[PDB]
Amino acid sequence: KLKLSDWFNPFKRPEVVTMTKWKAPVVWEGTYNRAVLDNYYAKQKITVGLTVFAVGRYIEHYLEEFLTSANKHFMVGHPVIFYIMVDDVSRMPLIELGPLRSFKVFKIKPEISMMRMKTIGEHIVAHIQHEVDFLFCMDVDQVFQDKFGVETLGESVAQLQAWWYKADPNDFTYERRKESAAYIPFGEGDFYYRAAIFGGTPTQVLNITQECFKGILKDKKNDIEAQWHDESHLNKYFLLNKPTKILSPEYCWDYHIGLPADIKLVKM
Repeated sequence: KLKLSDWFNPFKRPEVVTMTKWKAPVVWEGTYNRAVLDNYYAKQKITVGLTVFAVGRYIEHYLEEFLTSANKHFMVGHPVIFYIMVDDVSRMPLIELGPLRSFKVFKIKPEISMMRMKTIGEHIVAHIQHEVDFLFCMDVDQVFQDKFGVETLGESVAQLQAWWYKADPNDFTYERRKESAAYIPFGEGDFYYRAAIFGGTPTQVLNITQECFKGILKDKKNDIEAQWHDESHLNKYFLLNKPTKILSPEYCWDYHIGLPADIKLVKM
């Protein structure tokens, strides 16, 4: 019986959001008790999955930085399977993994980013749902800078792009054309999440992906194409299906200093 008060204490970061209306916590540095959490999840023997996609140019410029740092910082102290989806199984490096880590590489027709939603679901059903309790999907052009632990585990986990204080939903770059499924009306929405990271339990992540791919399809099948590809649909999704856990910007930062705990370099 894990109480939100066993590992989380919102009063540790007053200047930021730590609780969303639907009572879901917003994880920022110093608000989580990872030691408590490691004790907890260890008694259940959980395994965390991470699916990264690298195609063409990305494999040479990023796949390795990802895996290397993911190995040193991702869910350390827990079994973790790394799911590598690439278009060319030979350009992909094989770094040495540490205790409790393993990978599984798959070849994918480099037929786009939106089409990734489909493959991700296909595998959750095919095998991921059986091998891990939670799953995180990330952009390859990222680098972990510090421990990204179980304090990020959740049923439905979303990444905040940024934050301020009451932000006016009108200035979020949601999809505004009503002909799109990613459509979010002005003066509405809670936060603007990054597609660069998002996770949850295989079942939940299958709904996230299955839901987006369908929406992406509709717009594909209507000549329209949502503003920020995946990010549009994904932000439309956490609007209808409020995530159960939100990670602060300190878990997918664009720049490089402060306490990032993971950085999005996105093509240098």
